[PDB]
Amino acid sequence: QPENFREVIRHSPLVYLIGVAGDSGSGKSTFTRAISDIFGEELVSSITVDDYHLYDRKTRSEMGITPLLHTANNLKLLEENLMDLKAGRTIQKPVYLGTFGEPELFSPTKFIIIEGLHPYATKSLRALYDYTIFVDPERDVKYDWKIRRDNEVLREILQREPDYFQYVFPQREVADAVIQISYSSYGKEEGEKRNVYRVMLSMPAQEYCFEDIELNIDLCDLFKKSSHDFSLSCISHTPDSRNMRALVVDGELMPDTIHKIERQIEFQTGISPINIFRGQEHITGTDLVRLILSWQIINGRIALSN
Amino acid sequence: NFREVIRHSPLVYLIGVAGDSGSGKSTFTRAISDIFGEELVSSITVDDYHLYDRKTRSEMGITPLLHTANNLKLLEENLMDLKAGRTIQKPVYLHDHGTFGEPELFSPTKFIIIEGLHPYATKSLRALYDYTIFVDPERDVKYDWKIRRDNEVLREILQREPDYFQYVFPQREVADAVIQISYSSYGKEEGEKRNVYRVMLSMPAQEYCFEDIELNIDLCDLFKKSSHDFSLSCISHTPDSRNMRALVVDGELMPDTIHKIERQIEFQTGISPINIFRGQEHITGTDLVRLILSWQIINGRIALSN
Repeated sequence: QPENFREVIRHSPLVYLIGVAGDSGSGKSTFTRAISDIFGEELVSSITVDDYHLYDRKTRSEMGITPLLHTANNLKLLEENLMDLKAGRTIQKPVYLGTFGEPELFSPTKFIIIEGLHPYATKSLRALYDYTIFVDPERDVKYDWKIRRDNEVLREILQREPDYFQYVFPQREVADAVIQISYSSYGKEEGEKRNVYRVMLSMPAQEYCFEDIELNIDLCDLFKKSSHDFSLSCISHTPDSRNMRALVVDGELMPDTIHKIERQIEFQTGISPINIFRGQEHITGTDLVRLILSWQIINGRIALSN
Repeated sequence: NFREVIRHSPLVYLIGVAGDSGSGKSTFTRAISDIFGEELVSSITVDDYHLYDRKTRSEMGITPLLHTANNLKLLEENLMDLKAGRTIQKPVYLHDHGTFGEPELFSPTKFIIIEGLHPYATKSLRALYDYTIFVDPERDVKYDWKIRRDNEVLREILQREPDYFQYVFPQREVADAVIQISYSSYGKEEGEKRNVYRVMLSMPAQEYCFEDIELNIDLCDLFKKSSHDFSLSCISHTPDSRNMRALVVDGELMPDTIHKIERQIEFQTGISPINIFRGQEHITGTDLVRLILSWQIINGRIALSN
């Protein structure tokens, strides 16, 4: 008999912890939102590791200390809070805003997303997570998104890079999913123009598949003129001394390629519609990786009931 | 429904397959017949129309790729007769040593495949076909299936290249489907070892889809350690200065990725099962492309009866 996500979590008080790590301006929140939208406000609540800064915006500047350092964050208090949450206990947690705010009384939900620079920077913190994601875009893409927001700021970037590699980058080595967005081999311009990027999803050996989850490509449609280009591939690679398989999507696909995937995810979460969260005319690599990631969480939650 | 369309229709569907010697035509022709069945499909090799045998051609220092070395005018006469539904008497060339054989009687079938060096080498001949295919493998690939396949070959290859470009290559521009094979972006040894090559199928403006034909890629399996590498992409290139779109397949796909496509072909042809005709453990770019073209033929036959 097929298994059901909602069946698995109703009978259990188990708190599923999800970590989302990455450098600032790394596009972390686009994935945090994705998980929330897809799973709903009742199942999901999140926390940002920023709430655990030891120093405030002001003092840090005077100390010339950057937030990328571990000793610049209350990682001991975070681990303390997370362990309590897992046990289902309510917690009183700090709150950042550019300064400290009134502490909060945060209470558990079936799914909690811990998003920040060091969600699982230590072995102790790592061992608490049931699912970890690391967002690692290419340098040129990431800094562009920075200018698009903020040369005028070229020092900040290069200045903090060594800290990022020393204190944030390691988490990449122990993440259940690693996402790297780069420029499409169809042009950098397609990046902000149509949000078409060459996205890659890297994951360790798949230990379990609770159900078929298929992408349906019509082999007659792609021959029609006006048909948009796309590339989908999967090849083995060995990042950070570890074996992984990388799914690489590029270009755009017709919405009909993911109708079943969306329907199957909706039925499972009982949250719909979710087609409102992606493009109406064409589906991109980021969109597809968002659904795969989301399905990987359901899968992983069901694998856990077993 | 395919089977019933060819029911009350004396019409003869003429399929042409051109390409240099040792390019896989013969094995592509065989795949089609396996899918449409021996009762519906019949075939002819244009080689039966050589005017000079192997011994003679050596003396002359001539190559069989010349139009003047072939009785193309007879082939055309035979084809027109065949299309009208009349039995013909045609020549036979025994490749055992390169000698002429005894003439044969060939009576029309509703599907006739004409595979050879010059199936439609003349504007006149092209006019008779309903669907034309050009197999165009890369040089090292094309020669491999020869120099190691069978130094007569060496010297004969040097001697043919010019004639190829002059008497065979022109057909590629007027073909409905162009198939290009080159060494896989993976093991260039896998071509001989697992029939894994990088295959590209180009066709002009795609309009009219008898029905949906979709490839079902499972997005969980591909992350399984035992999963094989593959890539699927669709671009728009312009060989011979014309607008075509190309499906590029490389690597291996699981068999169930094409289970529905197979069942849909089996349903229309009445011939089954057809999984005996392709990898039993893995699908190659070549297995898939054969399925697609046999499906384009059906689609072409249903279209023609509209």
